[PDB]
Amino acid sequence: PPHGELQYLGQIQHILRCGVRKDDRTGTGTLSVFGMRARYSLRDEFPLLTTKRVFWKGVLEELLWFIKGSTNAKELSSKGVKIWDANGSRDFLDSLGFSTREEGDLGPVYGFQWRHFGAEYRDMESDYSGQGVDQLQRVIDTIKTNPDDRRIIMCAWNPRDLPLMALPPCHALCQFYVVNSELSCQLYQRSGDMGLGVPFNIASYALLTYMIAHITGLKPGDFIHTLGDAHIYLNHIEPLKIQLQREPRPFPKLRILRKVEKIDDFKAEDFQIEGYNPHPTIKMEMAV
Amino acid sequence: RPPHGELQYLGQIQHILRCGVRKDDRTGTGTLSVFGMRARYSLRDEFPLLTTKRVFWKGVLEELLWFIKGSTNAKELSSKGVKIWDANGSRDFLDSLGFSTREEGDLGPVYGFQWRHFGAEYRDMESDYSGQGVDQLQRVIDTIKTNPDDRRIIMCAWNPRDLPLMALPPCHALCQFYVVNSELSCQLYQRSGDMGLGVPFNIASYALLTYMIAHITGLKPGDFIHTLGDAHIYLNHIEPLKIQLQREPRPFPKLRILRKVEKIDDFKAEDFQIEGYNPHPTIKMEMAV
Ligand SMILES: Nc1nc2c(c(=O)[nH]1)N(C=O)[C@@H](CNc1ccc(C(=O)N[C@@H](CCC(=O)O)C(=O)O)cc1)CN2
Ligand SMILES: Nc1nc2c(c(=O)[nH]1)N(C=O)[C@@H](CNc1ccc(C(=O)N[C@@H](CCC(=O)O)C(=O)O)cc1)CN2
Ligand SMILES: [Cl-]
Ligand SMILES: [Cl-]
Ligand SMILES: [Cl-]
Repeated sequence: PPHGELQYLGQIQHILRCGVRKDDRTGTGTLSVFGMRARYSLRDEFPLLTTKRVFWKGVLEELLWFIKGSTNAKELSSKGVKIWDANGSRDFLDSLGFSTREEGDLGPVYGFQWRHFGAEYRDMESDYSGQGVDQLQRVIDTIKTNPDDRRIIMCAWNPRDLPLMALPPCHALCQFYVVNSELSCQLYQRSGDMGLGVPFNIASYALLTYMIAHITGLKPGDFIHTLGDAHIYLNHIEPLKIQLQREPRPFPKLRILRKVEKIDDFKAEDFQIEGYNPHPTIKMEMAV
Repeated sequence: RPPHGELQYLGQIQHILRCGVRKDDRTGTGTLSVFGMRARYSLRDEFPLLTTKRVFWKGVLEELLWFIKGSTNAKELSSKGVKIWDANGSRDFLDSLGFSTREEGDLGPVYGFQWRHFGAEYRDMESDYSGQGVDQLQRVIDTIKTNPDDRRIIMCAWNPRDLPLMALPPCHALCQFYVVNSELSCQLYQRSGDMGLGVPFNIASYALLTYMIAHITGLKPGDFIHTLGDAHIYLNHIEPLKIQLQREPRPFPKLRILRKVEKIDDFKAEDFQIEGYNPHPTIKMEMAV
């Protein structure tokens, strides 16, 4: 087979050549296309992109915090991972009109929705225990008890909650599906920062599928990535033109280091990325 | 060449017949299934109503107008001559899900409810929901009118809080609009596709919805992109589909809107005309209740 990384590089090239120029909320400007699809195998490989060093600590800390149910950027920041920080700052918060919120309180984003869909948000500090729908645990429970079920969904798109989010979910909705003894996942990504977010988001969902496969006794299958609004910010064009000239090296493997029973017990130290040989880091700026 | 138009649907069928996995399902029918497919249907001077069989267009049109009104009552649809929801609202079905105290035809907070009242507290199918919840459809329209650059133009029917009250959770789960070159496109995330019966309706339906929104926003329809999660043929569809896969698609019909409409709720059935529709004969297929 060809390297799966070529799909992503394919997507980049496609946007650079035929994407429309639009204005955007962030002021940066973008090139954008609508409606793309890639399929990354998870069978004895893991799609951490190799044409640039991806911040793997970032992906892994990020997801654990999602699982944790946290909406507090500083709880992520404590770990070495400054990715959510700008969306959670005094400045940004004030520019959305959220003058009462504390520094780092992103609103009812991913963690809250994955774990407590439907609950009344208050602040990142509240104890939301027992409240809302625990979509994640229900996914796991469905995979174990009725793997043939056609409703195995986790949705972060909460239209009621939209007005309180520092930012509405880019990765809006996933579906898992079991065939033979393999667990697959399809992500519907309504909005894809192709330069910065998407490398993270791909690894993020591949890693989630690995975790759920581990605790359900399934083997991981495919991660299918459906994009809606896929954009390159203009300050990413030159950076990605550098990236486009690199040859993918073989994807690494993800190793899980102990039998873990419940999604909540996973710790950063339970994972090891083996045989990851990326090209150098390419600094790209985050559009705020 | 890679397939285009109806050929995508036909090839989707062939792939499930030759490739899908045999599973038992909630209906007891059995299915063949496959996970994660995609098709792109042009809406430019063509309307994707399948020609390899006669699709019940009035069904499609009457089902979408019912969605838009925000009805959750099978009988309001049934009374228009369109029976496709009756089985999912019958006494027996409702009871089998434990809804004994609920009136026949009360589907719960399904599609129409979520589009125009997302997050409101569902009472019964009879309640006035005038001005409660999030009106997603109206929000779609207005953001298209005023900020086409917005990468958050989304109508989502998937409501985890409301699932336990639904006759059936949404098969067409979420949709997103996109605007380029004064053209309106729409991607649909269909978590569950009944490939022989519902999927022909769904395509026609999203394409319909896109024509109406294009029409009220001063845009021209572009593309309908169809993303399938779980895609499945019911076993007792297999022989009927074998007739269908024998036939050559004919060119798609055109859809004409008959008058200048300003508001979404203003559309009536009389406003649409399908022109040059030329299907091979209806192929009947039993529904999986
Ligand atoms: N513009 C934008 N904002 C967003 C997202 C996004 O994808 N794009 N997100 C949705 O995903 C969240 C943030 N995700 C992010 C993922 C990676 C990086 C980033 O700066 N990547 C660098 C830095 C790595 C490091 O910190 O050492 C890199 O990989 O080069 C930033 C945000 C919320 N806000
Ligand atoms: N099994 C099943 N249940 C479902 C759906 C579905 O697609 N399949 N739906 C999600 O979409 C909803 C109803 N949609 C339907 C659309 C068409 C037909 C059907 O029987 N089609 C016949 C109609 C013929 C006629 O009425 O004249 C046909 O097209 O031959 C049934 C349900 C609710 N539950
Ligand atoms: Cl609650
Ligand atoms: Cl480096
Ligand atoms: Cl012919």
